[PDB]
Amino acid sequence: CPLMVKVLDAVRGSPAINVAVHVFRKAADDTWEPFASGKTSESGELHGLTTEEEFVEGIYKVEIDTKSYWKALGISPFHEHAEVVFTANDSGPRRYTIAALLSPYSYSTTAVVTN
Amino acid sequence: CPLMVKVLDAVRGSPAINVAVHVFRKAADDTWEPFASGKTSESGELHGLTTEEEFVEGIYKVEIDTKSYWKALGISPFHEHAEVVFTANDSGPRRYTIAALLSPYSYSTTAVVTN
Amino acid sequence: CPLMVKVLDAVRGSPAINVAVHVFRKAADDTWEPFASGKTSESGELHGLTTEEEFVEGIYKVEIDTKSYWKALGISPFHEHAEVVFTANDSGPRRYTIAALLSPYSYSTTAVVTN
Amino acid sequence: CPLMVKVLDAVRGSPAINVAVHVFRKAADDTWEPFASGKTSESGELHGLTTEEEFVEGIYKVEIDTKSYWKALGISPFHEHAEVVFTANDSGPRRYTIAALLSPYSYSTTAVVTN
Ligand SMILES: Oc1cccc(-c2nnc(S)o2)c1
Ligand SMILES: Oc1cccc(-c2nnc(S)o2)c1
Repeated sequence: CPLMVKVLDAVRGSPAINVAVHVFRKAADDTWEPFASGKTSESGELHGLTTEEEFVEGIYKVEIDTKSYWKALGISPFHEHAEVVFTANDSGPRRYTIAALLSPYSYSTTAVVTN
Repeated sequence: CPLMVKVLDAVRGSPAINVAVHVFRKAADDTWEPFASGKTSESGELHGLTTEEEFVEGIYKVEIDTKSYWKALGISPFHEHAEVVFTANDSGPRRYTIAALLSPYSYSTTAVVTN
Repeated sequence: CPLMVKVLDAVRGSPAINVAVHVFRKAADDTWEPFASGKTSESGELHGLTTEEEFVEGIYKVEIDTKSYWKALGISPFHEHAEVVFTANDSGPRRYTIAALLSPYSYSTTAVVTN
Repeated sequence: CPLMVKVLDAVRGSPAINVAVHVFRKAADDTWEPFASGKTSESGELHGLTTEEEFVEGIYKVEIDTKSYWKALGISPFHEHAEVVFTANDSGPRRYTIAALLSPYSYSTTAVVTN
């Protein structure tokens, strides 16, 4: 599992469950092509997006569908989605966890890059 | 001044000065088109992006060019940029401040929305 | 105005108004003694806490009364308060803004420190 | 394990390793008495602070020694420590994870309360 996404809810103090997440890779013509996707588990985690073989160096966009999450809880949100855009590069045996902490009008995102 | 962006540096505890910021508005054809751009001042603020006339209802994306910012300080950061996507003026005209707090592997963003 | 506190509400996307804030300074005997207090304004800011004369070198604690804030909005939050502890003016006099962004189970705090 | 602490470093994008953490419980005379302590692991986690039997309802303070962490990396920090103060209350079968995301001039803390 070289790329994992973890989302927390800062209003309810809990994992953010069932948040849709879409990942794109930037293509040579500069458009974003679908790469992988899923919904966060009861733990607020999404595992199994990709494999070491298919996660080559390149520029990726991870879109976390925050707006639908807040709307399924009855809470008016600000953002359409949270977006995390980064270049993945080999520089040894790396695992990438993209963490996001959500509030209706605010989010933070951090990358934890290990091994 | 219906749209303002403010950026702070979480490493230095200071405003993030001279940060490039590009705003796009989603077009009829589902495309991001250029809306406005500028650079943060010595206070870390960017004023004068638009006017209440121009700033109609729409889906906007504010792209904050964080990787260029960190690179110019000798830091190789995780993200290419911070992107903030939101529907604006859909409940009538409002005033929007988009704040971002930056660290090399992390950022947060909040919107303060007032009448 | 060498010490200012600013508080935003991450649920509403607005300044956090009427938030009580108590500042203490560590005494000779290792005790926290009262230094200054106030409430945030309609802008979410608290000005006029101290003067450059009074605001000497020292270890300060800024206690932001977040639980009272959330309770008055009908939210039962996690934290009793947000506490921000720091050494001040130890490199000579500076200007300190202590910002906090609040959610019911989460907060962030940053200091912006200028000459 | 009803109380767990997890700390991330937002400048290096990694767990914050070997951060000292002290937990206090508020006593009837209103002073903080030592309750539990440890240092975060290679995963940035601290497990085994307490047991269900000894973690009764009450007010607790978790102090994360951020200043020493930044000083062992060569980075001038703002805060003396990060403090998380909260009331623990039974309301079913609860586990408390206190998460903190550190930058030199800024931190966030969230509580994830599960089961
Ligand atoms: O900790 C934060 C998070 C978001 C915005 C701010 C902030 N904005 N202006 C000031 S001053 O501080 C501080
Ligand atoms: O206080 C925060 C803010 C953003 C992310 C987190 C976090 N906690 N665990 C992970 S993984 O990420 C904690």
